[PDB]
Amino acid sequence: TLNGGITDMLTELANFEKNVSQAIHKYNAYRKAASVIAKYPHKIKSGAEAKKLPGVGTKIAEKIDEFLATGKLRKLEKIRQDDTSSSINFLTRVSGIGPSAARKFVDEGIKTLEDLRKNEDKLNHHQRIGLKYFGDFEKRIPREEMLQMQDIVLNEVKKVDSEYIATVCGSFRRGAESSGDMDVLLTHPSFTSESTKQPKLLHQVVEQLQKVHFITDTLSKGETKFMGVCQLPSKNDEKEYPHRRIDIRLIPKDQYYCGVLYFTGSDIFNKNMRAHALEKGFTINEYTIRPLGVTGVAGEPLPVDSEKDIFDYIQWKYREPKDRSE
DNA sequence: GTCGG
DNA sequence: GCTGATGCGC
DNA sequence: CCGACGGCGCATCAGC
Ligand SMILES: Nc1ccn([C@H]2C[C@H](O)[C@@H](COP(=O)(O)OP(=O)(O)OP(=O)(O)O)O2)c(=O)n1
Ligand SMILES: Nc1ccn([C@H]2C[C@H](O)[C@@H](COP(=O)(O)OP(=O)(O)OP(=O)(O)O)O2)c(=O)n1
Ligand SMILES: *CC[C@H](OP(*)(=O)O)[C@H](O)COP(=O)(O)O
Ligand SMILES: [Ca+2]
Ligand SMILES: [Ca+2]
Ligand SMILES: [Ca+2]
Repeated sequence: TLNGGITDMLTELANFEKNVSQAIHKYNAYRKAASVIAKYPHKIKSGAEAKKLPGVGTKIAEKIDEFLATGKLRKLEKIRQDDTSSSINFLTRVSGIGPSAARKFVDEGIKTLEDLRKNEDKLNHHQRIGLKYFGDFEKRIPREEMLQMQDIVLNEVKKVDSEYIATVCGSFRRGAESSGDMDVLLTHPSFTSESTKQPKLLHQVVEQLQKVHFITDTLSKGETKFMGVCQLPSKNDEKEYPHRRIDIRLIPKDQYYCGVLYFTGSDIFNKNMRAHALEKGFTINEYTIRPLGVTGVAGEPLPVDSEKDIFDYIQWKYREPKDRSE
């Protein structure tokens, strides 16, 4: 990729700040800078050139000058060599181990994959599943497998109730040739912002997918959000497909557009769009767009009849899902 | 770490 | 049990 | 310089 050296440097810094320093605003600053540089259509020749971009300040310009002159960054060189950093950066790759749990495990002398497998009794349900499928969850999902997965989920949901609509969102809906996981937005007319006329609406879909051995494990489950594990069926004598992460979010049917905007992302696109909405005097979540009073108190939800209406309120030209990726 | 007031 | 904080997730 | 930085679901735990 153009400027791939710089954007990789910035992503490594972002992850260090998140996982090791526990500094969420530096994590987000580095990612916002990586994303703006990834879209810049020239090979960056200096830090001064990069610093012209919004989200690139003095300190990133200085690291770009070091990286362009030497091909490395001394700060990352040191982070790679530091045992506590290295240990924490590894443990946080396990689903369910965040920065706080990683540091606590390193304190207890639990620092390698072999230490985790010796200590399953010290992991919660989520972490145990994270560890079981550590390699599988590393692997990306080809679009060809995502289409197979779509066909199973859409067909099994129709078997439960023809009135469900299931939409595959995330990087898949942005047209990606591969996905990190599957994200399914679910609506049913019985669940609106005015009423739940039927219990178990998410549960009955989870149950059906478990029944046909598509959903294999559960990391977390409530009334509106499932987070778990799924797997494609394989043929006679064939190697099994890797286990995959799946998220299902049940959104009130009348708030589909806000919900599909949220679930389509990217996450960096959502942060950028929601920060732009605040500048314009609105707040966006997965349900509504609301004005802000001078007070900073959100007013009543605004009428939304398309994704594009949300862009119109905040005076952005529409971006098709494919133009919302980094 | 960066930006805008 | 409930409520609010925090961790980890989307 | 300095306040703000997106917004929210589920799991877990402390205090009552
Ligand atoms: N911090 C986050 C994480 C995610 N999301 C939203 C936008 C994402 O598009 C969607 C699903 O999140 P994923 O982490 O599954 O991301 P993607 O599907 O975009 O990418 P990948 O290909 O890695 O799954 O949820 C968000 O708004 N804020
Ligand atoms: N041990 C510490 C360190 C810092 N602080 C507070 C004081 C400041 O509000 C901020 C950090 O102060 P610094 O010395 O880092 O620099 P400032 O930015 O406060 O300096 P100035 O006010 O000159 O900008 O956190 C604190 O209460 N206790
Ligand atoms: C990258 C340089 C750092 O920018 P931020 O406020 O995280 C600072 O200049 C501190 O330098 P460090 O000694 O590299 O952390
Ligand atoms: Ca995804
Ligand atoms: Ca996901
Ligand atoms: Ca949200």
